[PDB]
Order: sequence, then C-alpha cells, then structure tokens
Amino acid sequence: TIEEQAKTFLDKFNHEAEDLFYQSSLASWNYNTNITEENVQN
Repeated sequence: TIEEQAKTFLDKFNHEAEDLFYQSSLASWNYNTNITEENVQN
C-alpha cells in the first residue's frame, strides 16, 4: 500500500523534474555559450 503510493509519488516527480532540470541546464549552457549579465540573471 505505502510502496504503491510512494511509487506514484516518484512517477509524479519524474516528469516535472525532467522539464525543470532541462530548463536549468539550458540556461546554464546559454550562460556558458555567450557571456552576458542578462544570462547571469537567467
């Protein structure tokens, strides 16, 4: 029972975490590709 809901929790976490980490990694790649203070803020 508790294992099932924990698995559901992890499944819910995975999809949102993927998108957010992709956004963060893309922003970091942009800041390392160019160099601007706007990219620092991003």
